[PDB]
Amino acid sequence: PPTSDDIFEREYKYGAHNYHPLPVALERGKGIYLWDVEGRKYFDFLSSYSAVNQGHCHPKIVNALKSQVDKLTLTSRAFYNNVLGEYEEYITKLFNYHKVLPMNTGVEAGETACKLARKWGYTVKGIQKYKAKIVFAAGNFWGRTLSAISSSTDPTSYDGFGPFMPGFDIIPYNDLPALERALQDPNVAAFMVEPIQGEAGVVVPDPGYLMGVRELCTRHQVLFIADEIQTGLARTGRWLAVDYENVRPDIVLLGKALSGGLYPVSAVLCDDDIMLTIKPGEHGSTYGGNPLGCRVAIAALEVLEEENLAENADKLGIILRNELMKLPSDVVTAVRGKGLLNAIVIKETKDWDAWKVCLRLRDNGLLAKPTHGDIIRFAPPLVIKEDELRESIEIINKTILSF
Amino acid sequence: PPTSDDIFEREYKYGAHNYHPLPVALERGKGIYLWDVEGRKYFDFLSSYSAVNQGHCHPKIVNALKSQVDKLTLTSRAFYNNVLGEYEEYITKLFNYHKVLPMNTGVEAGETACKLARKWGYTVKGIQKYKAKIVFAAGNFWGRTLSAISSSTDPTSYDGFGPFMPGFDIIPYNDLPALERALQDPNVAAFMVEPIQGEAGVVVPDPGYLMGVRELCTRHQVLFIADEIQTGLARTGRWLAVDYENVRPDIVLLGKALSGGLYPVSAVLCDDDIMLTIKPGEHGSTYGGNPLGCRVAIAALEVLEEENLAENADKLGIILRNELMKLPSDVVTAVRGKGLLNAIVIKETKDWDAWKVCLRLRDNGLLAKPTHGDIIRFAPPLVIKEDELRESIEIINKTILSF
Ligand SMILES: Cc1[nH+]cc(COP(=O)(O)O)c(C[NH2+][C@H]2C[C@@H](C(=O)[O-])C[C@H]2C=O)c1[O-]
Ligand SMILES: Cc1[nH+]cc(COP(=O)(O)O)c(C[NH2+][C@H]2C[C@@H](C(=O)[O-])C[C@H]2C=O)c1[O-]
Repeated sequence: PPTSDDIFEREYKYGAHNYHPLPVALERGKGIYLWDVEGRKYFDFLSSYSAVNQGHCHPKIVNALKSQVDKLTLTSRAFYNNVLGEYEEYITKLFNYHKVLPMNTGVEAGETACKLARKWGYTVKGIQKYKAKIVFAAGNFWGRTLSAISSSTDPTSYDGFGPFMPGFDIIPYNDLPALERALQDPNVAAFMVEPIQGEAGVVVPDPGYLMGVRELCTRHQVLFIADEIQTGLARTGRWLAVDYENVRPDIVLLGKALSGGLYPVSAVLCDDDIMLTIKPGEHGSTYGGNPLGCRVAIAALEVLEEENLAENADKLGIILRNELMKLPSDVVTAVRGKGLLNAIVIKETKDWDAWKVCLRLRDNGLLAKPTHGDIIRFAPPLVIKEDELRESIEIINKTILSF
Repeated sequence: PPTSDDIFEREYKYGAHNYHPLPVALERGKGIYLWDVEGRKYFDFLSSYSAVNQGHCHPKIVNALKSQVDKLTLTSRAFYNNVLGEYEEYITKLFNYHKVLPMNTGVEAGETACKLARKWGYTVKGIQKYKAKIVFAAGNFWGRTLSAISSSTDPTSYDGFGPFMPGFDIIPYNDLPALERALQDPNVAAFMVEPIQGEAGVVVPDPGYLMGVRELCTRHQVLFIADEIQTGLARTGRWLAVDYENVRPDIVLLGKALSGGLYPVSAVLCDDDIMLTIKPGEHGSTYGGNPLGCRVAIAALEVLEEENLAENADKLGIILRNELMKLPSDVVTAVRGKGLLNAIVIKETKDWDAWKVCLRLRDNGLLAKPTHGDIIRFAPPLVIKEDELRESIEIINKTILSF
């Protein structure tokens, strides 16, 4: 029966050192709760960066996976499977776009959007071959490929990682005058932006930012790519975070909770005039659109809809933020978020930091992760109930006030 | 009860047109066989580009997936799960490298290898920041990211897809004098190469090519990255295709059959002096190393070992190629491959092509895919038996000789 310490040391030996995780070794998860190898129980306040919006191992999603794995799991796209088309019709009708392109990981959805933007740039907009530019916001995080780190302003992402992808320009987040300036160049094909920046520390832009982005993109014939990989699927209290301002992006990226954490599924949504710039043989993925992922994804979306999780995230979010704001201003300097995507900023000294807070939260039965040594994310599954939420808030209060 | 035609038309409407698949709509798979929605039974001679080496829905691998999905599926790498370390110890000991870095898709494993090569280049070799070059072989295929298409010589991969990643140089495959010439530049960090090129049409290099590559890489202080995503895990009749020449690459990429097609799992293997150039916070993936994928991967490897599939692939491969060589030289111009990774080249006219052959193979109960209009791949699951193989060969003979 391996201990928590055994688990840590074994990984140190045989695995890459590309992470420094919070020292907790989990073996079971159900709904809002996680259990470690010692049998200790925890509130999950990370939800695997929104991948388990439905709670850990939601029985509807598990039943879909169990049913389909006995039938067929992977043919490759060399042939048709019977599930993919059913999934495609369902998701396209739900989000109201003509088409979906299926992939596996969030970064793959991002790479696909970049490819679409360029191909649309050259074939429709009329940009001269390989002059196409994509604009990004500072603080952006969309993954770990050579392309994705090329748009990052985080030195931990890019430093040491070889020459960078050309054609990627960076402007400040939440800055309409900067976007307006950037879009004067007719060689800009697109702007990719997160409606709230997750990894940057739940950076919520000013009211009107999303409608301003939509207006500028349309005016200058530029694609608006919304990365809703973390913000989508009910986490902020709507189907999409862009719904708060009734904004329709050209391209929508989804991932994470698209499978309830059971399978790496991601999706790129857009209309025919953009989607069909990519011809047969010009893009894909071995596992993209496989029948098992598709069955899981259908069930995952059905859960979000059936259980009205968006409404729940909105209602409980307000409660969470209001209670967090009662913590002393000397210790917690800001509270931010929408729905159940939230964070606090702590008054870090050399004595005390976000890591130390998260260690004590763990000791008191709640799992959260810091994102810069002063930021702590609070993001439980959307299936959490009010009494469960208030019990969690009591843990958070006990912990913060115990210093 | 949707028909095959319904399935095709539904995808045409709601899905991207990034594929033109063989018109067959599958709903069930078990071992070597696939069933379409009409109930027709087929030999799978593609094996999802080697992802289902173990056969479709292998019960040992399915049982691992079913057992673990009830426990825990995804925590993210913000915390530890109990499975990952067990998987890491197992795979590292099996292939005899210090460490593994887990990812999901084949292209992600490739991106990771490129990142390692660059970081090792700058930090160990002493290359000036962002002068690091990676060399690739013409005909290479490692995925569909902006980086991956940047090394491709296939216009269908790269054309229309925006400016390219700098620092990627291309030489002819199976060409030691060319490698020797390329490696004169001290800014080369690595050479990435497939031991047999899969997507290029099962291009088998000359005997001694792999040992020559190893010798040149060592001499010029350059990393040898072997992409065994398709060739690895028993498909060619050894654990790794590089085993045929007793060659130890610096970095080994694995994917596909690493999960038996049940889950997108991929792996990057290397020793500490390379692996540890990447520090905590500098690389990762949401789903990489999740407990469900790990349980599946352990079971998938155990199958390959337990059932001696490598030995089986070697024995049956010889039989397959010898029988294929009996087809008239006027109609089939070449037979090539190792183990159960094989292909034929047909004497394409304007009357007749690889697509037409694969349509008739399907009609006669065997599923294969063409790769250039003159090349047809023959790659059944490694669990196939001799009598099953000979029955398949009879289908292939009937089809070819029916024109
Ligand atoms: C908005 C958005 N867009 C694309 C992606 C790429 O998604 P993916 O990882 O599936 O490629 C992500 C993933 N965010 C992660 C990755 C992670 C790790 O441990 O690697 C830390 C974490 C916190 O933000 C994302 O938030
Ligand atoms: C040696 C090697 N190295 C890396 C990868 C990337 O793997 P991945 O797709 O998981 O990113 C592959 C995948 N080969 C595929 C992809 C495919 C599709 O339909 O996309 C057609 C097919 C035929 O070769 C590979 O053979």
